[PDB]
Amino acid sequence: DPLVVAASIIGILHLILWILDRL
Amino acid sequence: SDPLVVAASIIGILHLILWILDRL
Amino acid sequence: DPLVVAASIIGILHLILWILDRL
Amino acid sequence: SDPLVVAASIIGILHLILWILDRL
Ligand SMILES: C[C@H](N)[C@]12C[C@H]3C[C@H](C[C@H](C3)C1)C2
Ligand SMILES: [Cl-]
Repeated sequence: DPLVVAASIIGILHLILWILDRL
Repeated sequence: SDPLVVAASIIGILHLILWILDRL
Repeated sequence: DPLVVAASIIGILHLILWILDRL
Repeated sequence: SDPLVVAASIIGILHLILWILDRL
């Protein structure tokens, strides 16, 4: 489903952004 | 087709939106 | 899949805890 | 069981672990 695929991409992006914000 | 996965998908998108706004 | 169920629950819990942290 | 969903599930669990630890 596009919703689950989009949320999966966004979840991976969120971790990337959060790690970068903390560092 | 799982309502929990659908709900958690919406919530995950909302979480990123809220977190970006909080940081900016 | 128990993994996707668990990540769904953890994702919901994560948003709740983070909102309460921000408040 | 899509590899993308499996990876994002693992990453979402890791994200909660890391975030709790950081806030502590
Ligand atoms: C990262 C999200 N908690 C989420 C949880 C579930 C696994 C994937 C896709 C969506 C459902 C959203 C990641
Ligand atoms: Cl934060």
